[PDB]
Amino acid sequence: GSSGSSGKVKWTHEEDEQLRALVRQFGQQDWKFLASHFPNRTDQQCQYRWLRVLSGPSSG
Repeated sequence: GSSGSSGKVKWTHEEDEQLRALVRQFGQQDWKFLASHFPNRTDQQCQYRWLRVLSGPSSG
């Protein structure tokens, strides 16, 4: 990030957990694929929500 703040699409302990596991599952490296798991979500939203939420020692 840099300037601005705004994140669309909602996320619950479900997706987060899913994506979280999905990451370790094979590797976050392949988001385009991970997003596949989520027909409602996408690589961007995923990666984003990750690099936005699922990113750091303390989830904020």
